[PDB]
Amino acid sequence: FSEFKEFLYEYKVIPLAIAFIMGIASTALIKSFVDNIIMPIITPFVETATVELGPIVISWGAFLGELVNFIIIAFAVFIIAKKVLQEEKVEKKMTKKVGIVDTTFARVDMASIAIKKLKELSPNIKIIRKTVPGIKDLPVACKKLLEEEGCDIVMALGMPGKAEKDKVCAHEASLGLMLAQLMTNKHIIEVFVHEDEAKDDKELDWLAKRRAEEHAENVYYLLFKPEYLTRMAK
Amino acid sequence: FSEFKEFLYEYKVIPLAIAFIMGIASTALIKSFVDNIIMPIITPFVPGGGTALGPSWGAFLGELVNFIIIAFAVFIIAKKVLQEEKVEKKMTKKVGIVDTTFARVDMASIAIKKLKELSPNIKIIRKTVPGIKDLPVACKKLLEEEGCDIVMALGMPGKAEKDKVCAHEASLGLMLAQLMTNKHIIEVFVHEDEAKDDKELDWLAKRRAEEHAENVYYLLFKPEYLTRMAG
Amino acid sequence: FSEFKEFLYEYKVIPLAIAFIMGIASTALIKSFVDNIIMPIITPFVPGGGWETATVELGPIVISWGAFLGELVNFIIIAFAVFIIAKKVLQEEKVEKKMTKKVGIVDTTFARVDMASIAIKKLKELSPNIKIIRKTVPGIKDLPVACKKLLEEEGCDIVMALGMPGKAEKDKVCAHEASLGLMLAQLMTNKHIIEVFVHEDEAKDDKELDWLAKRRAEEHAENVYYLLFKPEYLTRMAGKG
Amino acid sequence: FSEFKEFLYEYKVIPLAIAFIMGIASTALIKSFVDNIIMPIITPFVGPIVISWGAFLGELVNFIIIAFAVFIIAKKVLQEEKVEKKMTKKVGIVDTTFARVDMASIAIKKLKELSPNIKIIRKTVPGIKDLPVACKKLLEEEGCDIVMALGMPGKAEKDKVCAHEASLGLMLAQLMTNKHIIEVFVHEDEAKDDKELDWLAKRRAEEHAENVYYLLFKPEYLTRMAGKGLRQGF
Amino acid sequence: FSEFKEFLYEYKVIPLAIAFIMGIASTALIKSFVDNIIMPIITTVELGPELVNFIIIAFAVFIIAKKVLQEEKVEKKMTKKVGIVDTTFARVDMASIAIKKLKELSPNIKIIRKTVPGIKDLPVACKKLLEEEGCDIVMALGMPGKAEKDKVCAHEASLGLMLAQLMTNKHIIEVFVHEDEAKDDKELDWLAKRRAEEHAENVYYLLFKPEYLTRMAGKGLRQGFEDAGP
Ligand SMILES: CCCCCCCCCO[C@@H]1O[C@H](CO)[C@@H](O)[C@H](O)[C@H]1O
Repeated sequence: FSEFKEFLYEYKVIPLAIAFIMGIASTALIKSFVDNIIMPIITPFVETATVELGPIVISWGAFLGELVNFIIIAFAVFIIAKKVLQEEKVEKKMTKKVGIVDTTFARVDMASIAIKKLKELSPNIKIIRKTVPGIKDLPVACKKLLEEEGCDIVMALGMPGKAEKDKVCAHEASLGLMLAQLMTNKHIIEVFVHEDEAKDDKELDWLAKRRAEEHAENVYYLLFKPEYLTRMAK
Repeated sequence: FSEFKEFLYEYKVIPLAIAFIMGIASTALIKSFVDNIIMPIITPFVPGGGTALGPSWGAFLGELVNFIIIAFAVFIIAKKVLQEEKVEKKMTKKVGIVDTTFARVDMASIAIKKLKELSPNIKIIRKTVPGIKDLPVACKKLLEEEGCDIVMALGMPGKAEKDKVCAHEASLGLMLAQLMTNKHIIEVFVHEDEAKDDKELDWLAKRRAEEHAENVYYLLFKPEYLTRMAG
Repeated sequence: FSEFKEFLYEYKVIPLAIAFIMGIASTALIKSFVDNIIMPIITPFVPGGGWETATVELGPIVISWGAFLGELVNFIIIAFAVFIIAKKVLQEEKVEKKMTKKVGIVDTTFARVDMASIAIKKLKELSPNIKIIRKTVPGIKDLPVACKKLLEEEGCDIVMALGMPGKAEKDKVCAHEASLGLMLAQLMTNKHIIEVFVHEDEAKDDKELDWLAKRRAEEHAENVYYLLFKPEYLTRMAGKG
Repeated sequence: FSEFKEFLYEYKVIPLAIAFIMGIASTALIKSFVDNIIMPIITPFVGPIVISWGAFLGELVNFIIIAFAVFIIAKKVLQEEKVEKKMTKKVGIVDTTFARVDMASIAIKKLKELSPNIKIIRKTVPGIKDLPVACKKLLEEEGCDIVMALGMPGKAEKDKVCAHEASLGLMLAQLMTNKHIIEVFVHEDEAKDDKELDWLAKRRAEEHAENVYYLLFKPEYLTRMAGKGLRQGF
Repeated sequence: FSEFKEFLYEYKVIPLAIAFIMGIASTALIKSFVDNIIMPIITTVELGPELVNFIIIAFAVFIIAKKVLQEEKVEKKMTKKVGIVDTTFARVDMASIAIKKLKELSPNIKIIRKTVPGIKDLPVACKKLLEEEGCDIVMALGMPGKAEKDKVCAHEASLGLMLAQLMTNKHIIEVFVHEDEAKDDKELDWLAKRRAEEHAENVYYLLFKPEYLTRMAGKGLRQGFEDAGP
């Protein structure tokens, strides 16, 4: 019996049942709105037709009549459909939550340097953070967010390594990044910063955080002010 | 209570309630289209006339056949409708062009010029992004939400024996996006290791931008052209 | 009006409404086949035996099944009859439809010598019941989407990748890049896709290359055919042919 | 007749027959809950300038009210649905046979260690070029709310391809389902002798086993570790 | 008219229609088994101060589902089809060496071959088998080409092979056997099949025998030239 609770969950039998009951309840519902409003009032009172075919066309005539009846039934339905549409196009637009994703592996915490330049430009940016150990483990992560919490765009916060060989990891992670993106439309902002881009510790420090902002920057534009970059089109 | 408004939204209880009820209206409708038309009169056709002791399968057989015709006729009608729709793909919808904030020479225009010319009937849309490495989730957005049945990929690569990865990196996301949804996004790359000075680069850049757009027209309306070109 | 009509489009509600109605037609349809043909014929208990009066007697009271069995077994008989017809129909469906049309051969705008024809020739020869669709493209880095559609939005149970890569130790990348698409292509859908690459480094002059290009397309087509029909040929061919 | 068994299998007519019947049982269930609980108390005892009018409208509101009941019931069923015992859960580790050091246990130790209620699950395979379908399955057909990439690399300038290859798929596998597949690679070109490799190995084995624990329950930790240090390894 | 027979197929309208009707049949049946059959013989706390009744009946149905699941589980188990795919570009038939060793480790492994001509192709095929026949695994016994340029192919194919697996929960045993691992013909030949069998070997295991591999652990097992210890 203690294995039984597994089928309900993996299969989630409850979710389907409910969703339809609102199907039946949610549709039987929208119906009387047209059945008991929309129609009797917006249709009462309102062809002169004799012709050249028959009577097997009287079949055609009967057909025409039926069509008209349906139309009375059906165009009302169409109208109701239209009415529903207007609400759905109503909602909220571009004043959303941007989440930023980070590395324990990397050296120079850049979660802030950006979180700042961004909250600044716009206070109403409910931010969300999540961290992973490996440069190569942000992906699942960033998506999860893009998939389960608006996170309507994100930043790739972290640093790569040294030596000729570790060049692979960047390529590799990035492929999966682009992918995460494509698996769901929403640019995940790659915030990469290779270490071989300095000559000491201090030099690199500046380089990261400075960068870490310029992007939290473009985040704004690709969020609320498109034209700008449009203009920044060298 | 201010919590309930959340369930209704996440699950979208309305989107289903509508779509299903529409079905009944949308099915009941077309039904009489045959129940009361193509049947009551197209009937004097094919009694058919005259397979496998004590014996009503037949009279029923005829009825079954009629129903098949009505069903088969419905299928035919559906096919016709599809074709009609598909004529809509004889008629056009539009180009799409995506641009960088990383580029050094704005192709965008050089291109848009050679596109409205060869064909005025082309309602262009522009959308930009910062990094080479992004184009895709965008390239895909247009193509996923807005028509744009083709899209020029406007961008410029970098230098150094090390920034050749970007090209490889991005190109894949491209075909990916491509193969994500049947749309030929022409990669409009222009590496910076293809010159000696500034002016030289410039000419090379915009010049190409056209050659592709050039083709963009072709892939659109004039396949044969490319056809003969082969090879 | 117009706006609404646009609204109607895009989502493809029509698809549902059609298929939806269709089920009703299709269902009510096959039913008639049983309600009046398969069943009003299949109903003597006989022949066949082995029903049960497994000492129905004083229990004091164990029964529930006998009646149920009778009624049930009676419904099973009807369901069972229906099932058989379905299988028969399926059998007919399989065995009948070798009627087949379409190969599909996509080409370059990049390449220097037209293969397509070289390949097309041998193809219809190997069998003239092949419906060929040629469709070209400009950059070698394109075919993918294309081949894809040919395999998705038309039958083309296969296709040829007649194409031509470039020179220089740098344009080697393209081949790689493209091949992948090709796979993604292939992998996106269960239709093999010969890759008709040839690189331009495989020679010392113009004429040499020319022979080489066409020579292959043919070879390929060759397999196309078996690959379409003659799996047995190749079956043996392992180990160098 | 020995051919019939095929149809029943290929189309799986049983699964539907069950799920379908289940729906009826599952729906009537949720119904009685409203029809007989949420309503028979939670809601009881609580001229026109006319035309078609005031009986029409009045019936419209009643018909609307019934929908509210249904909505309430739906809410109730959703609510009962718990966030209970999420996090706890099962780990599971995958291993190699193309490998040279059994890391498997190394981490296994550190793990049950920091937390005893972590039923672990093992399974293995031949080379590196495979693990994927494995991990996937696990992460897919059992909880394994994450898992590790326990496996060994290789040495010649050519076998480098292996990591690249497998991994691209790790990321896919991960992408393909929102779970962390912790990559536990240990390149053999990171040593000068046998014993040397050995340590670096099992040592690294614990270094992420550790991160599993955090990533499972301890999130804030990695948060804070943030930008600072921790290259899980040498 | 000669165009419609296409639609019925691409969509396979009938298979559904059938399955659909069967559902009603398949369901109504089991019903009588409970409505009519299991029930008529049969007949949490507090606050002083029908839903339970409904739940009782509902509960009863639930059990039936698990019984049915068990029943389904009884008819066939981890004892079937392999179905190897092989090369045509190949320099030596690998298929036989493992096909042999396979039937050995046990006869209950209906083998189902097939081949193709270019090394890159397989993927689709390999996929196809896994998907449209219960090849609950498969090999691929490839072979690559020479020169320091063709190496690309192996990568290319493999990643696809890789998705192949990824698209479907079934172990693809790539079997790549490069030709830069020899000095002459005969040498390579050996390396070749030899390796083939070894993989077959694991294949017996990966299917039924999982403990075997478990123990191997980090211990040696380096299929190839000369098994390299732990
Ligand atoms: C997309 C929204 C759907 C919500 C869930 C209800 C699914 C509607 C499917 O209809 C069913 O389709 C079958 C296929 O033809 C028919 O056999 C059957 O008669 C019909 O009932």
